[PDB]
Amino acid sequence: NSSKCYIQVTGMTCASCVANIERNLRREEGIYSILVALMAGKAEVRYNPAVIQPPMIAEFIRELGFGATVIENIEGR
Ligand SMILES: [Cu+2]
Repeated sequence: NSSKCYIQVTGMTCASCVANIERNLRREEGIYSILVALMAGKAEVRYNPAVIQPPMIAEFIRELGFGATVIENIEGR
């Protein structure tokens, strides 16, 4: 079933961006949860990688939004 990946957006607390991004994503294209975690300062989309593609789901966010660095991992303290 649908898995997730993390994505760092170049300007999380721009604001509005994220409302738009919910509107972009929850439309369609293999998503079964949107990213957002602007509260921390990042994105975590839950999707299927077959329809859209892991590069593609990140990459798309560049052209309409902002620099979207993909992170198929999470670690820190
Ligand atoms: Cu913005």
